[PDB]
Amino acid sequence: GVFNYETETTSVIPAARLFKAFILDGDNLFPKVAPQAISSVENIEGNGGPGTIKKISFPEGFPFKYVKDRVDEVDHTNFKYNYSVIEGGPIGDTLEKISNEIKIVATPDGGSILKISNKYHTKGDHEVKAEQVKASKEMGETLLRAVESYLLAHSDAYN
Repeated sequence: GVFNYETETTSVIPAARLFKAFILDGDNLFPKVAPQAISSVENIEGNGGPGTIKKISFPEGFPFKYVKDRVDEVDHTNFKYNYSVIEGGPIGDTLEKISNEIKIVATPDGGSILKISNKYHTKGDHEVKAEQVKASKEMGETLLRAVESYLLAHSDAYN
């Protein structure tokens, strides 16, 4: 029916600060920290709440130029942020709909832990290969990896 993948990551940066930048600055921080993944991100409708649509652009040399993204619901109190896409380059009506969920948690034992889950939906005639998911998993870590470097970049600032 549907494939469900879950990944776990840890970051010394606090979830409160990473949540605001990851959410409020997730559109700019995304490309700013990793411009090689998305050339630019635009918000079609919504202001970060549920039912918000955001357009994602991609640099030349990729499979699709841009992809449509939709947000399911974001909980500021639970620092939980999930989003799904209905229209994508390699995705049609439902050949490979992707729905990922993001959760941020703060912990004085090892900083804040991020939890990202990936879900693949296929009409049925087409199936998804596990290897294809592995490649997407690495990209997901590259997104949070560039964000962590952004927080450490402040140290390079004079003050």
